[PDB]
Amino acid sequence: APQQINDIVHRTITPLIEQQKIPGMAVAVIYQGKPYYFTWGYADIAKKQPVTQQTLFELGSVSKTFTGVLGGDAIARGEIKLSDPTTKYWPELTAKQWNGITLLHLATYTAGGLPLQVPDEVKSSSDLLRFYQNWQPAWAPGTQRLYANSSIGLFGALAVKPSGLSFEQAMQTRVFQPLKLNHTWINVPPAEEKNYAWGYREGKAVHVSPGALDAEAYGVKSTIEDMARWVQSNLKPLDINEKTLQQGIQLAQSRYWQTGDMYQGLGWEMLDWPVNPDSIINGSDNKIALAARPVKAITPPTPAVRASWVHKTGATGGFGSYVAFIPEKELGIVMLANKNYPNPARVDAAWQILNALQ
Ligand SMILES: Cn1cnnc1Sc1ccccc1NS(=O)(=O)c1cccc(Cl)c1O
Repeated sequence: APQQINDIVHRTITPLIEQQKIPGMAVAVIYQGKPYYFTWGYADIAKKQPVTQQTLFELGSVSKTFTGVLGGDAIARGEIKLSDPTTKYWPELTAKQWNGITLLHLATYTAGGLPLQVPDEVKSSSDLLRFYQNWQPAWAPGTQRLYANSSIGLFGALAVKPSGLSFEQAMQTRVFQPLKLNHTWINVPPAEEKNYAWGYREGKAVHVSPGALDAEAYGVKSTIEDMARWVQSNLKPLDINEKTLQQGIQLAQSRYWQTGDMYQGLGWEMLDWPVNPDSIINGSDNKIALAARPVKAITPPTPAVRASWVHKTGATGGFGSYVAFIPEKELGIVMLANKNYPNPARVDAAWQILNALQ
């Protein structure tokens, strides 16, 4: 690790860990295409297990970038189209409010007010059908963005239906395996449980619990090394040998909607680089990121812009993650922590690091 990288990373992350009381953290910087790794603290405070480059963290909503790319791969395979009605893949969805709601709307949170969470009362699949049938939009499709697991989660589930594969099976065979993400899991296998960090919420060790559409919206667990490889793959999609996957990655970074200075991709969110750091820092506060905001359609979508800050924040009850990269600079960062700490602290740290290296 070049001393410049070592210095900027430690000078930024050390105070962050102290200020936020983060039990364990892993960081990867991608600089001129090569990864550099940093670890601090504890994956398991009780058993005194350190964070290592093999520790698994819950990605929370960074999982949506995998769902977005898997959907993009399905488009590239010709199995689905973003301009297809939701009811083409779920014929049982007969309620008339679904007329005009497309897979694009589901993938980009623009269906008209689908809620942030699937109600915990929904367990069975007939519960899920009932929930979506009875849901009443607040807005017409394609007019307002409201960040929602019930939106992109349904997209992920529907996008794999023509393949006949389960969501987890599709993700493993079409995304994880081709990219050699061999320590990235929807369900952590017994063989890897020793590497699975505990999350910490108010001092209690916690793991994410099962829920409806959890795999599609917030269910991936990964190591810092696999996540660095995920960033490298999205920084340089053309190096990828599987044709539909290379195409799907590009599709997930296309710009479909604009609100303020942010653009909505499939999972990924993008801003023009150079960014105003106060825009992404304040913009990452959940108060703005989770608010209902009017969108302007980008007709047709802009293909992946190299001069972009591309990023996604993620959280679970016990974890906080952040990924960001700049394709034009060959530059990227991954931050994984086993405490959910405020988003603006994440983006501030990441911008301080990448700004110093560009
Ligand atoms: C649903 N559920 C049940 N058990 N665990 C979960 S996930 C979870 C739990 C607690 C906080 C955040 C999440 N993740 S989230 O809903 O996707 C999300 C919302 C808003 C912002 C982000 Cl950055 C984000 O990740």
